[PDB]
Amino acid sequence: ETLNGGITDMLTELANFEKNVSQAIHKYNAYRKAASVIAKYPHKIKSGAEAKKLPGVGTKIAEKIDEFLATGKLRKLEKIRQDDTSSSINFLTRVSGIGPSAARKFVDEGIKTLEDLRKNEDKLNHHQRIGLKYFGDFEKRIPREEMLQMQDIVLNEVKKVDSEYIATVCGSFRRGAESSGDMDVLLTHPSFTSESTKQPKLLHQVVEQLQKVHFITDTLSKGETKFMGVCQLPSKNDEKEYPHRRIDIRLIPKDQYYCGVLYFTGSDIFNKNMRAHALEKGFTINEYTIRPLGVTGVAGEPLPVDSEKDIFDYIQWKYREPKDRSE
DNA sequence: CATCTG
DNA sequence: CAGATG
Ligand code: NA
Ligand code: NA
Repeated sequence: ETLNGGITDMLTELANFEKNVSQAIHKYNAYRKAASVIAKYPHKIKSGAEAKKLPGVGTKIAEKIDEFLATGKLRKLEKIRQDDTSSSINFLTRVSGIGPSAARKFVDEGIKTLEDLRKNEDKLNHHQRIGLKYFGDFEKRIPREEMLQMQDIVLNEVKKVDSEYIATVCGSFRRGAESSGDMDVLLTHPSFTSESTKQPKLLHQVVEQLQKVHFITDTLSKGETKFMGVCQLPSKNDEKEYPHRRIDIRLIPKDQYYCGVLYFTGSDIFNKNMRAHALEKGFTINEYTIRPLGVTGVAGEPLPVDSEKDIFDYIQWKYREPKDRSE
């Protein structure tokens, strides 16, 4: 956690690069189990050889570890942090809509900057465009004080469209968090479930209302169950307009809301322990359901859940306020 | 995993 | 349809 930190960090720089710049998914994955294990390792790694002793740790990595321990640096790491091509890819990738793949294409075409991008707006797709247009707003965190106003609007409009909708704002926002990166709404309706064959309108109507009143400004991607967009809190009395914020809305069959809701609220850590505990308690849990574990190895059958309560209950646990869902 | 692009 | 992005 701090004993093999530099090592784990270097390995991470390395892994990322294989994957983003080179195409090296193997190598890339290589660096990763490595950091994973050295990370778990209980002592202070004093040499390559020592590491090498670990699984995932081979000779090449061992080698690297040596030089890093030998000197506060690594040449290769040093070489890469300079390299403009590598840098460009890390940068372009920052735009919503640009993954490594595209980052490579553009670079090879000479687009390496924001400006490059603007000049070449023709080569970018809709998502990518939006991403470019709101590069700044997109990188800005979302303070809870805004978050509450957003939630305030969303929930109100949903209610108006149908009294039966149930919306929830998951994420860190839900666990306390002073700021967040984006708005995540989980949505369901009684008239939508596991069996029930579809109901796209269910999601389209809300999206539409949100646009009606102007809260939603652009569409990144709109499916029949998942909407990805951009929204904005109406600028008050002109002098201070708000940043453009990322937002997602997803329809869920009512028969698996809370597991979803549970799940999305996190944290990853909370999940895990919760998950692991479930298991002890003779249970299974994933994003959509909780199932009674048979003994034959495994088994299933969705347990019936009416709230996040039913869940804990199941695994016989202490109902946790979202704030304390931390770890 | 769901959506988009080409 | 494969392949990309989130
Ligand atoms: Na990106
Ligand atoms: Na292939």
